[PDB]
Amino acid sequence: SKGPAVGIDLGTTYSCVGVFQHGKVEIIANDQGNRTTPSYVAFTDTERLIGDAAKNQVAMNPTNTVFDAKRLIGRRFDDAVVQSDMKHWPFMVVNDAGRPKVQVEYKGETKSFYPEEVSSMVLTKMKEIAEAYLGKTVTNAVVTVPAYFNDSQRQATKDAGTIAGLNVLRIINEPTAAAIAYGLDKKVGAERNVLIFDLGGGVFDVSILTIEDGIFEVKSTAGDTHLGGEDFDNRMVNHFIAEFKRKHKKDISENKRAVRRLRTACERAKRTLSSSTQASIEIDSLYEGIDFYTSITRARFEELNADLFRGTLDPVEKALRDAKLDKSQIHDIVLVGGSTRIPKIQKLLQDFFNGKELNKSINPDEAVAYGAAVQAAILSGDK
Ligand SMILES: Nc1ncnc2c1ncn2[C@@H]1O[C@H](COP(=O)(O)OP(=O)(O)O)[C@@H](O)[C@H]1O
Ligand SMILES: [Mg+2]
Repeated sequence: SKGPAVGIDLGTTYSCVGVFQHGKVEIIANDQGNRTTPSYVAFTDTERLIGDAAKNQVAMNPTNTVFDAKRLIGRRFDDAVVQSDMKHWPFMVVNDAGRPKVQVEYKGETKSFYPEEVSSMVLTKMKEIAEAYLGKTVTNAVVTVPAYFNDSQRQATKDAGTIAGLNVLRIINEPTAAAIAYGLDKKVGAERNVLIFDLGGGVFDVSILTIEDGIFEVKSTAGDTHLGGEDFDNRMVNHFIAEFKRKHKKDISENKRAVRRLRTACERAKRTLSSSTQASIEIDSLYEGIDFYTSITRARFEELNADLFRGTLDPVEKALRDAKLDKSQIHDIVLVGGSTRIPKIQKLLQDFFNGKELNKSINPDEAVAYGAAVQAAILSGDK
């Protein structure tokens, strides 16, 4: 009937949904007013919390708050990747006939879900948010996936959509969606090379696309599976723990809720630092009855992650090399991921590309969703 098709960025740490309507794309904000919602699902005695409500209680419910499902989806339990990651997740992953599965306690009873089931919960929240905005039912959808996702991971993502009551029109690659967002898919009678630099919450991807006469071709990809904004937050944490230890003589490492409450403050300050040069850290009763009041400068923040930010260029060089291109041969540089909002990273990348201008007018964390929405409208036949 009507039901606008939506574009959904099913992210590792955050997801985003947008619709194309009347020539323009609108990225839908949630009930809390955020344009992206955490890819978190929590289980308690009384309820199943999803998104912001879920993430905002993780310090209390470590064992029953699920995240990083995108790292599990489509894989086997005996998968080396699963085995490694598994070691640092506060929730349990079990082996159900070769398939990895998350084990959580809900309403007193022990329950387990397949990665696909967790993702469908997040997708339900996105569809929900979309519907709340559109004031109409949403069925059709285009969901995005990393270019390196194999048939299994891709099917598992389609499955997650089906479970959530979404008719997935197509599963397109994330880098391809970011290009479409900026319109780099328009035919110009020439072959164009685009570099997608994607730095999100916990994954770093770099892909070189070649678009000719309308068709995309992934030339090369590179990055680091365990490099993201969360790593930057941690450096700040260690910094403040040592600060507190020095100024109060009490190490707070031991207290897991104090540490996580600090981390939450650091993530927020980090965001403020992308627009301001100083940020306040106000934490009442951080350890025992000690309030932790301090501040940090962008200069110090950059100091804390120097090597990290700098190392970002290594995967870029490799990408160029594998694609068999020189810096000069790349036509467009698109910034994707919430972490690309950091000034220093934008500087460092530009300097590397000898001054070339960065594509970044569309919020990097909303770019993929933006492109998916455009593509959804096309597939639905309304654009
Ligand atoms: N203003 C900002 N400065 C730095 N990092 C930011 C900013 N806004 C968002 N982020 C970070 O971006 C990450 C979210 O990236 P996003 O693409 O939304 O997630 P993902 O792709 O991992 O699902 C988090 O680390 C968040 O702190
Ligand atoms: Mg992202």
